[PDB]
Amino acid sequence: MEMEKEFEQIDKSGSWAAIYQDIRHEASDFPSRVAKLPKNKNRNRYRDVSPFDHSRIKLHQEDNDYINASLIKMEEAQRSYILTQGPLPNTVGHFWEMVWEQKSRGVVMLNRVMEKGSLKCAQYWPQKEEKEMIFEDTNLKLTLISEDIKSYYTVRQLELENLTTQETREILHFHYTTWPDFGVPESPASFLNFLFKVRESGSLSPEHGPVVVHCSAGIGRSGTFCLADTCLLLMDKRKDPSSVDIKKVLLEMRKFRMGLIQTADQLRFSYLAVIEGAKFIMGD
Ligand SMILES: Cn1ccc(C(=O)NC[C@@H]2CCCO2)n1
Repeated sequence: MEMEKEFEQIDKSGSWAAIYQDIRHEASDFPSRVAKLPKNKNRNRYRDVSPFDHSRIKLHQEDNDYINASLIKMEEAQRSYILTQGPLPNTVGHFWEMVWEQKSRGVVMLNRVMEKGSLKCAQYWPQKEEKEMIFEDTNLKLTLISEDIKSYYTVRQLELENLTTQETREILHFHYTTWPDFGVPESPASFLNFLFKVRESGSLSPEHGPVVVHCSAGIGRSGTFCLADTCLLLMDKRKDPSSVDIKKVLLEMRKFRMGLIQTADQLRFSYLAVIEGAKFIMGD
């Protein structure tokens, strides 16, 4: 079926939970043996969210190459993304090592450091220009260059220096700051505006390594971001945009990381975002 009318048909019939459970039943199951080794217990935030062995990002280190991160490679859309958990106190150096080694331009952050009164990820970037951060375990230095605070999101320019080689690179930090503590946003308008700002920066384009995207577990909000982006790109590329099937795209992405889209409310919000976004791309 088309999307917008499949949408109203699920709303009127109140069957979002049944649609979402079907997705969960059909989703791929692949091994994640490296994630479950005892030496990696303090590298995982949640015991039930792990990267598959076949698609995990490897650190360029011979001691321990493990990070909770996955490469999502979308062949028809010609986009790639790295989806990862929010960094932990003992993985902030690994996080920036990955950004460096994979040649990423942008980092997309969809959570606040504290939500619901608990810590959802480490404070992994510097908050003042004159107070830089050094990660001694991976030999990297990180400096805040500029910060632009808007009503729904903040963009930061950061400098990452590889202290072994003295090479430097500019990294863009796109921080969506207004996702509610419970539920999903009422309108997708600010989330779509944010996606378009990431796109306009070059961070999603083939001349750079894959964008790094995270929330707390790296599957819920993060899944919504890449699902909406890929669906809108396919609607631009194909002769028949109504052929894009958001449930099929989601199952394809779940071949590369488990659990993408965590609730039936997140699934409905993804439909809403793609539907509204497709009207803005053209004219109306
Ligand atoms: C981004 N884009 C390019 C073409 C289309 C498109 O025509 N989509 C058809 C409908 C409108 C809402 C749901 O899909 N969208």
